[PDB]
Amino acid sequence: NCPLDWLPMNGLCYKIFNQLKTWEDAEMFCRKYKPGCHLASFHRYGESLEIAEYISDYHKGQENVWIGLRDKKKDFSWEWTDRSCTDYLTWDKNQPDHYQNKEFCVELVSLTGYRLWNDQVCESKDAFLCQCKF
Amino acid sequence: NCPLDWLPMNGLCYKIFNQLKTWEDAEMFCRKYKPGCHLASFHRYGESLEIAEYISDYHKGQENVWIGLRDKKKDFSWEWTDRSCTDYLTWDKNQPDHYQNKEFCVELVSLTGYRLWNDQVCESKDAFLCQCKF
Amino acid sequence: NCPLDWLPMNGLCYKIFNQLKTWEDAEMFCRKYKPGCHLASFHRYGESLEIAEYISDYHKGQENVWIGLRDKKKDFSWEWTDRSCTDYLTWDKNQPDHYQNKEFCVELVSLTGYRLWNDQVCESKDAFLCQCKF
Amino acid sequence: NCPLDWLPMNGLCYKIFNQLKTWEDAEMFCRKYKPGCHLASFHRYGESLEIAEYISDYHKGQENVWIGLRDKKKDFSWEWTDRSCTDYLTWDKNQPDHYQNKEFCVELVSLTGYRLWNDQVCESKDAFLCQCKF
Amino acid sequence: NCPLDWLPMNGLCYKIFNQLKTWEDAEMFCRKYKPGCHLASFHRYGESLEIAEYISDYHKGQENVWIGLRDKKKDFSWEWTDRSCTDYLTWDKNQPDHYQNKEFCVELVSLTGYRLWNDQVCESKDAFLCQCKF
Amino acid sequence: NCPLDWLPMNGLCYKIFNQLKTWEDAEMFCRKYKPGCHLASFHRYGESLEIAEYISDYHKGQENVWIGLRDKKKDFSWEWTDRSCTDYLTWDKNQPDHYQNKEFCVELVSLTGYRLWNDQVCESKDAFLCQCKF
Amino acid sequence: NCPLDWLPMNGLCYKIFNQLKTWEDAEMFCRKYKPGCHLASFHRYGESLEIAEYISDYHKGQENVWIGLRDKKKDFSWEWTDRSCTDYLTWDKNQPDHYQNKEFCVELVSLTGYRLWNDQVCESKDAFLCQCKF
Amino acid sequence: NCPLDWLPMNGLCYKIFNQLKTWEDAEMFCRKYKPGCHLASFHRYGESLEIAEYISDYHKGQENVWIGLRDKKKDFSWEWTDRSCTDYLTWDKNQPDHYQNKEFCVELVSLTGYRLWNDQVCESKDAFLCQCKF
Amino acid sequence: NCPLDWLPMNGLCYKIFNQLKTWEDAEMFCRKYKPGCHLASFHRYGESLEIAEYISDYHKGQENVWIGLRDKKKDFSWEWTDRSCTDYLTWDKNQPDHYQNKEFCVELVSLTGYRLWNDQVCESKDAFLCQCKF
Amino acid sequence: NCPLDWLPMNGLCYKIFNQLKTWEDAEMFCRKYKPGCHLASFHRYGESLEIAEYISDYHKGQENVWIGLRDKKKDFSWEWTDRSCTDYLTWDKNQPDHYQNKEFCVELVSLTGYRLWNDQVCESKDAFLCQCKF
Ligand SMILES: OC[C@H]1O[C@@H](S[C@@H]2O[C@H](CO)[C@H](O)[C@H](O)[C@H]2O)[C@H](O)[C@@H](O)[C@H]1O
Ligand SMILES: OC[C@H]1O[C@@H](S[C@@H]2O[C@H](CO)[C@H](O)[C@H](O)[C@H]2O)[C@H](O)[C@@H](O)[C@H]1O
Ligand SMILES: OC[C@H]1O[C@@H](O)[C@H](O)[C@@H](O)[C@H]1O
Ligand SMILES: OC[C@H]1O[C@@H](O)[C@H](O)[C@@H](O)[C@H]1O
Ligand SMILES: OC[C@H]1O[C@@H](O)[C@H](O)[C@@H](O)[C@H]1O
Ligand SMILES: OC[C@H]1O[C@@H](O)[C@H](O)[C@@H](O)[C@H]1O
Ligand SMILES: OC[C@H]1O[C@@H](O)[C@H](O)[C@@H](O)[C@H]1O
Ligand SMILES: OC[C@H]1O[C@@H](O)[C@H](O)[C@@H](O)[C@H]1O
Ligand SMILES: [Ca+2]
Ligand SMILES: [Ca+2]
Ligand SMILES: [Ca+2]
Ligand SMILES: [Ca+2]
Ligand SMILES: [Ca+2]
Ligand SMILES: [Ca+2]
Ligand SMILES: [Ca+2]
Ligand SMILES: [Ca+2]
Ligand SMILES: [Ca+2]
Ligand SMILES: [Ca+2]
Ligand code: NA
Ligand code: NA
Ligand code: NA
Ligand code: NA
Ligand code: NA
Ligand code: NA
Ligand code: NA
Ligand code: NA
Ligand code: NA
Ligand code: NA
Repeated sequence: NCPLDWLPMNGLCYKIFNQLKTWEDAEMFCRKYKPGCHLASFHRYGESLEIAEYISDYHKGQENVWIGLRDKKKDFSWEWTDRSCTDYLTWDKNQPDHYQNKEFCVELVSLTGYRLWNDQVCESKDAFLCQCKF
Repeated sequence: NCPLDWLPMNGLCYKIFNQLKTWEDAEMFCRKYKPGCHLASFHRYGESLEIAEYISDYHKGQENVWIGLRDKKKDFSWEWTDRSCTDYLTWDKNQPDHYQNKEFCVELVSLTGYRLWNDQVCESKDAFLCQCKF
Repeated sequence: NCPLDWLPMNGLCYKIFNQLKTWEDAEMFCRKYKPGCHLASFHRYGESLEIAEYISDYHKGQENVWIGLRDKKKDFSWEWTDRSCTDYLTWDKNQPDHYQNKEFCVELVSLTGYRLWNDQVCESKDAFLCQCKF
Repeated sequence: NCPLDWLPMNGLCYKIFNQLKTWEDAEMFCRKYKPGCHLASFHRYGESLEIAEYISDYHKGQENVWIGLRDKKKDFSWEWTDRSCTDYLTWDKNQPDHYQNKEFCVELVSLTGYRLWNDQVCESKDAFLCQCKF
Repeated sequence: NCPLDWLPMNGLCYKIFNQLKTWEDAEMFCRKYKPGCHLASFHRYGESLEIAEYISDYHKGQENVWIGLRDKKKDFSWEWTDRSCTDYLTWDKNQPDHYQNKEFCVELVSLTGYRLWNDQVCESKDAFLCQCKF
Repeated sequence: NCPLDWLPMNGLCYKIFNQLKTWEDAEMFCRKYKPGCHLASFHRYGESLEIAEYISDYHKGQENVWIGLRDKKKDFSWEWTDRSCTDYLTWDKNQPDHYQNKEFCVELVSLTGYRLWNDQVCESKDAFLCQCKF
Repeated sequence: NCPLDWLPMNGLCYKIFNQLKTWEDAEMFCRKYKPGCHLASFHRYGESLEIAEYISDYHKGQENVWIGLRDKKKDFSWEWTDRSCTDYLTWDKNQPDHYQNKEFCVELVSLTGYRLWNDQVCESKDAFLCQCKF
Repeated sequence: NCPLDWLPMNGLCYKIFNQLKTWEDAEMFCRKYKPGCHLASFHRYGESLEIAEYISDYHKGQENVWIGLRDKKKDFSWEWTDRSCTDYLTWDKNQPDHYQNKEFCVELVSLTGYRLWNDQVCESKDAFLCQCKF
Repeated sequence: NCPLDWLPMNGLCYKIFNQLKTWEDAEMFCRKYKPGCHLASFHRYGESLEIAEYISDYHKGQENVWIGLRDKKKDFSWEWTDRSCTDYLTWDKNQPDHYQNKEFCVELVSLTGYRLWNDQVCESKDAFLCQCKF
Repeated sequence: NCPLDWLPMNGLCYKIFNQLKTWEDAEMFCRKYKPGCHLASFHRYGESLEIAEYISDYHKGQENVWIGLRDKKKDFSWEWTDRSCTDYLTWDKNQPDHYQNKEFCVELVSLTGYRLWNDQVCESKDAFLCQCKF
């Protein structure tokens, strides 16, 4: 059960925000939105499609979207900000790759209908997917 | 738990919309009604009965009802829009048939009291059953 | 959770309506109150007692109360209108009997503190117990 | 989950009403407050403590509080009006005593911080603790 | 479910209040915020991390945070005010110490990122973390 | 799971023994069959039907069956020997009656198909129904 | 969990016996096999296929097989001997029909690979499907 | 589920060993009987009664029985060796008394039917009650 | 819970059999190993990993492993023999292909460490993974 | 339920093996003990304590104990061999540190009562905790 403008999915609620922010700020906005929120985390193929479809339908934009997967210790060591060990990974073709050794934040590729992930420059200004418990 | 004009059923909420739309526009209407909605999917006889009765009682019309099953690959591969599994099919007599090879979207047949399905011209305009998670 | 004027019980909500109706009108009235409602069905001893005391305190009357149990094929094959599973029967003394071969609808016997059931003439006017999913 | 002015506790909702009433009236006030309410029943030391602390903080008064325990048959066979089992008792010192054969209704004693029980004349006016299923 | 501005966590709802109060007044303020609230109790590693992060982001201050742990008997016998079991302790380095034999109330230590506890003078003014059941 | 020759029922295991014993000896025999056994207690309609049918088929006799219900205080205050709650009673017609003020033990009545109970002289010899946790 | 020669399926265990018996005797054998057994009952399409496949694989014969569905009051009023109201029915083409007014016991049609049911002469000597709880 | 000579109770298995040992040895005997065993801890009146009755029937002797409660710090801070919470206490009359400052280990008193507890000299030889997770 | 030489995984038990058989004979061997068995079906990445590792560790060979997925209608309609749903596919590079239109049965590819699948000549002789419910 | 010489805990079974092995050999030893075993992983405070006391009573030694936590990519990206979810970490004081840049395997520090963890040289010989699904 969630607010009517959020996507209910397996116990949690999701929502894309169209305000562009770096990954760091996206996490902080979700965190400061309401207590118990973070950038979204995925844990099963089913959710990726559901979220992708939802974003495609409600994202008032065309820009990619930040999710809660960032490689803190720079070396393909990703963790979910919602503290739920990485047990799922639907990486896009030829991704990740730390392009120029300056990309450690996963984003949903808009070209892939948001069905494929991609390591990105955390400083990039994308839209983001918050996830909350209400 | 669902809104007062929706039908609570096995974790989901269902509602017939008397508005006539093509299958496509019906799915899209459900998807944009609120996040987490699709044309209803069915997975047990009990649901067909409940919904059939629901529709008979609440549908302000006599038209057939679109549901989320459509043969996207036009080769009898029926798939639910909510990505649920096709483990239940209650086809009406002689259906599906792909009449004039222009019928790939499923509807609830009015004459059957909305209990059996039939492939129909996706272009047809029927009422529809939305299914949502709240 | 139910509306404040309903009785929450084992997942469903119940309510006595003091309007006197025929079994059939009572059923249809419940069905049209909101999607997912029927004459109440029982499945355990505790519910009978619960309901019995409920009705006694809220029934602005003295009449019997219709419930969703009815012998559709007039042969002692009782079925609940909510299609719930018929696995509990708290018949009153010497019931059912299909008295005069014209009693096929079940009511809560007011003289048994609304705890025992009696097959009755479906056209009799009784108060009724609706049961809904909210 | 309960209304904001009610105390949620092990599935039920409790509330002290400061209005003074006889046991019988307190019971009927709860019963008619909303379907599924009774004078509260207690089932573990934890509940006595939570309730005792709740009443001390919210009770606007100093009177004892009626609870759903009563000796209907006057043989020290205490029963809860909510038909729950008498699987826990926390009588005050020297109670229950059926003082002068005129006390068969149980109240939480204000002098014990509302922790302990005392059989009281049912005709006494006490504040009361309702318990409801919402 | 919790009010939209609270932290939903394992069945309970939490919220930091930035008003500075003594431990005693923090408890009372929580208890009087609505029936069923107390200073928070902790029972798992996850709750400490979740709470610690929630406080880091929403605490409009830099002060320590009172919690429901206190040593009523002043002999290192810590009890939670919500009467839950003391089955989890995350003491800061060299704590508890009953410093100067005046510290009997527990607080989340700001310097530990609100992850570790310290027994403190109950008369000290800190922000506080309430925990309610709604 | 129960030993392959016992009746698995709602978490417990039941077995009728055809040896004729007094109520007291039936209890003791159950208690000494293995730790955790007692004369059976009943708590639902389904258990009465299931037990009644099980006894009709496996009872190598025609005698009545002792069960764990007894009136220790001899004042119609029936308690189960397994100390479970007396929340379900299925007394035969005109029972219990403390006949001749000597009947304080309960038995399943053969003539009722072992569905209904009767208080009986504890010194009477009946077959008995044990209930064990394995 | 079941014995290694039984088919575990949704909480219960199933097993075809090759001894031919009338429906009445099949029920009595299953009942007398171990306490808590009856002729099998089906409640979902999934089970029918699973049972059909299992029977096809382990049935040391070619004869049809009795299941726990019999029309006691002769008039298309079937009930499951395991007392679980009829909520599923996968009747074979042109079945039932009380052929000659002397057929009220459902059997699994061997020609249909045991995937289709059929009303039969309860006196017929078929193999049977027991179902137990262990 | 437990071995046949053990008492199943609320998830654990209990057993009285008639061998007389000091508290410490009893604890270590349980601990080494099999991984996950300790002297028993009690958490509700029901358990005291079940256990008391169990010991009276199976204990081959008349000696008191050690249980996992001990005052490690000798300040009346009783703790269970199985680290379960001390959320229930049923001391015998005039106990615990740290008689002569030499009693810090708890035993079930034989004179009370093994229902009540007494702090005893840890060096005393008692029978003991183990508790295991199988 | 499974036999000691089987791999417990999400309610089911799996085991590789080093015996070489055609896909068909592998399914049949599983089906006749004990009721309730089929060639394993997969529904999550976690299972592929667990089984892949299991096979690497326990498979006494170097051959590929048959699993229950087969395109029965030779038109890329993959179906699990255990009738589970095809909601997970981890095809190996360039697969499936229907090489020489004579490959319709799936196997776990050895060179991929038994993590990815490939359509193969059902007539091939591979080792196989049985899946059973015990 | 586990073998009598294992520790049942939260769905899994655990056992310390006093054979001193390298982290890698300990893992493989567990993997080959029976399908579904790995070096143990932890996820909650209670397990640490449970295991800690378990090992202390059964470890025929003094060495540290290997657990399934290891930093595969030598960059502080710790992962459990059972692929379970990495969401709990009870590191010892100043750990992890990758001392000399050669410690990438985790052990239960014997000096911390086997409660805290230490990243260690994978080639060190330690005792180990296996974890299995039975
Ligand atoms: O008419 C007064 C008596 O009614 C019966 S109950 C009544 O019984 C008839 C058959 O005799 C039909 O089943 C009805 O449906 C049923 O309501 C009571 O048992 C008696 O005590 C009188 O009250
Ligand atoms: O060597 C004795 C001290 O050991 C440390 S623990 C030890 O610390 C080193 C780095 O200093 C590495 O992390 C090792 O992996 C780790 O085991 C204790 O903290 C001290 O008390 C001494 O016991
Ligand atoms: O006769 C063929 C046609 O039958 C109709 O009943 C149906 O609406 C069409 O979809 C088509 O199947
Ligand atoms: O004198 C005995 C009296 O003691 C009082 O404390 C109590 O309220 C009365 O009910 C009565 O029992
Ligand atoms: O030196 C001891 C003191 O240490 C401080 O850090 C703490 O705030 C005090 O509560 C007291 O424990
Ligand atoms: O007449 C009263 C008697 O009725 C019998 O049927 C019963 O066995 C006795 O227990 C007693 O109740
Ligand atoms: O004299 C006091 C004594 O009372 C006994 O009943 C008890 O076993 C002893 O532990 C001690 O307390
Ligand atoms: O190149 C085509 C072939 O590739 C092989 O690796 C595979 O085993 C065959 O099934 C076929 O797909
Ligand atoms: Ca990139
Ligand atoms: Ca058609
Ligand atoms: Ca009647
Ligand atoms: Ca009194
Ligand atoms: Ca301190
Ligand atoms: Ca009697
Ligand atoms: Ca026929
Ligand atoms: Ca003592
Ligand atoms: Ca291929
Ligand atoms: Ca280290
Ligand atoms: Na998520
Ligand atoms: Na659906
Ligand atoms: Na009902
Ligand atoms: Na209560
Ligand atoms: Na808490
Ligand atoms: Na029982
Ligand atoms: Na069945
Ligand atoms: Na215990
Ligand atoms: Na599977
Ligand atoms: Na683990």
